[PDB]
Amino acid sequence: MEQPEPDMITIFIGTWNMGNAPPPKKITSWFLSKGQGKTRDDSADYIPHDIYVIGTQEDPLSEKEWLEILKHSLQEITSVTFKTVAIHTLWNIRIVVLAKPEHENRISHICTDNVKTGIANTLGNKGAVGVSFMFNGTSLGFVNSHLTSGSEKKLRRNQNYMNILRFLALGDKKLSPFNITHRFTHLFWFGDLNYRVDLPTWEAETIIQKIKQQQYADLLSHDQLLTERREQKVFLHFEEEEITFAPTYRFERLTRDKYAYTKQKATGMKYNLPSWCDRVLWKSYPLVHVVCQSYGSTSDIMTSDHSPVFATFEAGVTSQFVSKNGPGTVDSQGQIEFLRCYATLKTKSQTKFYLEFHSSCLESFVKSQEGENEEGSEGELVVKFGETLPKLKPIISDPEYLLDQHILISIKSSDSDESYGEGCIALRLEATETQLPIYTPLTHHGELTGHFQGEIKLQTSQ
Ligand SMILES: *C(=N)c1nnc(-c2ccccc2)s1
Repeated sequence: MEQPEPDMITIFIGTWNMGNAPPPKKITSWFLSKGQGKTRDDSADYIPHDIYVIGTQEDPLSEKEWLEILKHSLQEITSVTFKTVAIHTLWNIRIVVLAKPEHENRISHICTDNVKTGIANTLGNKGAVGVSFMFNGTSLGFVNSHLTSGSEKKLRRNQNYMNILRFLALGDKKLSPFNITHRFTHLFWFGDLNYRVDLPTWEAETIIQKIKQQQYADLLSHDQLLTERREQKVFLHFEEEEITFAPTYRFERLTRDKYAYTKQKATGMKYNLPSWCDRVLWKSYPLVHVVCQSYGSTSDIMTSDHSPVFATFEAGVTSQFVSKNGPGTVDSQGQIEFLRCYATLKTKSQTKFYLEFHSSCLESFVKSQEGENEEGSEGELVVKFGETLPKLKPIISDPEYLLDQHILISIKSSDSDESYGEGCIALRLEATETQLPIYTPLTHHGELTGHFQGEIKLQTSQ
């Protein structure tokens, strides 16, 4: 007898800047999503999440010490002894992934990496750690970043973000044109992102009184991460749940009754106005199920100048599909065709371009012919592929497999073979054997570089 394979799992994400102090004896409220914000229902307390991903910053513990605390905490809550999937530490920045023991044979292709962000001076305590793995047919990635501190350094934080997403090496290395923002079905990025509430320092007491009233609107309108995202300066194409918990920084230790904001020698004579430093964001491939179930902060863990943050997700997953044909051959009953396709690029360059199509549903990636460059009406380069793109041959034709897949697209220069833009198309279509519009934005280094649009026609065995 075998259990069915899951269609959905739940994932816990935690981020906590520990302020170089040991944790208190009990930290279960964190893993229970209890405290302020969007919290988890009490009736779920004994129900284990499938995967727990724990990001720390300013973590003073050894890996062994922290693992023991984490496993004990989850055992107490759930009566389950979790398996360690991965642990990786850079300086005092750490990521731990734990999973239910039933998932040990569902998890494979485990990767870890780190990125150090500074230059000389600025190099040596900020950066990121990450973990990726496959869960059956679904790729999962997780990034814990500790970005540059200081209210006046939002630009440096955005630069840290770009370095991390360029240089963190996770997932399938065959996806060579793609950075981490395209390599995973579900990507979770969290940490002490260190974006601040940008209000005058003389408004400190006003801010605290707003917090005490649980009136966050006029504060969130000045949150640097929200404003930079709105201006497409950082975290393009990521999501974040609405914030309904108090700022998680900077507290006096051993209570939560007081924000410590005034400039001190220990802060480099900087103010630390109350801010949402500690965040969880995500990006999933188009038309995959992902729902945030909790996003909040604990109220009873007081050893640090930050409060822990939790977020939980229901995430769609797929099985490791086997047919009589693929893997190991094509299924001639399946095809993917593209009509009337063109890329619009922001480049000022005039080279020829071709496409690469990458997907787990193909034996290997497919390179197209060169498109035909035209100039658009408002200055743009338009690369026309017409009806010229190849017919893609998936390994499996069953619609229960193929409609759950995605095609990554890179548009590459013929001259340099470098990608000018990356994007993703879902095969979760409204119809098969029917021409339907497709669209993706194209990015490079996580910044918008163009668009790809056209029509698709998918043939399955039904
Ligand atoms: C990370 N260290 C990895 N290197 N290759 C990986 C991979 C291969 C196939 C499918 C997914 C991931 S993971």
